[PDB]
Amino acid sequence: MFYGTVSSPDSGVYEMKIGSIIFQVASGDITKEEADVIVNSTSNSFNLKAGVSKAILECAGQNVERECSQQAQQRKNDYIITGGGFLRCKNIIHVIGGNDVKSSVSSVLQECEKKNYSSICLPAIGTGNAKQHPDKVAEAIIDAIEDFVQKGSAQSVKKVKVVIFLPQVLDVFYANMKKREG
Ligand SMILES: Cc1nc2ccccn2c1C(=O)NCC(C)C
Ligand SMILES: [Cl-]
Ligand SMILES: [Cl-]
Repeated sequence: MFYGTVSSPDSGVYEMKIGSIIFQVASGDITKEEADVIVNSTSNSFNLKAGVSKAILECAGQNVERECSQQAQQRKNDYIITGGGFLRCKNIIHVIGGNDVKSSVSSVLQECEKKNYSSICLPAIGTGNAKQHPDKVAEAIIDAIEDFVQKGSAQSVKKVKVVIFLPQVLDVFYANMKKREG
């Protein structure tokens, strides 16, 4: 109903259409990416500095760290939105790695439509300190995008890219894409 064909447009990058959205996966360092939104996978305190979250907060800088801890004290949040600091993005959306990954990605997509943003980059949310299993994470991320497209919600969002630090986790995402292809 929604899925195109898996191909490789550039070395180490694999992509397929999901409705009107280009879905891409690659291995590498997420802090080197440019997108309207970059997603951080953190703790329920929004102050984790381990693995991908260490790289994101160190490269974003101390003003972003401070914005996180100010919002965390204000109310109980499922996720928080900050500026991008010294990352190449307009906003960082910090999601809780231990939460339901489908729910987290659905929230990211909705917030990007509210801002008329076109591009998103995320890590393999929950596979670091939260220790969620990589094929459950892949299934949940791609399911969230399919649901968003099925509801007719994709308008401004055009590109969703997962940049994955371990090549072995990239292999799991690729297999999940191939299972779905038209
Ligand atoms: C070493 C490292 N550099 C980067 C840069 C980008 C994202 C994460 N990392 C890591 C990371 O995830 N370390 C945990 C483990 C594999 C040692
Ligand atoms: Cl995590
Ligand atoms: Cl990752």
